[PDB]
Amino acid sequence: CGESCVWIPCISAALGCSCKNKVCYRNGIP
Repeated sequence: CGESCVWIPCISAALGCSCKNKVCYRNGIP
């Protein structure tokens, strides 16, 4: 969906997708 969220959390990929394991993916898609 986006990318890592180590330093900061995501925005667009926060609601739809989700930040998990230093990645702002929808648990399957970048």
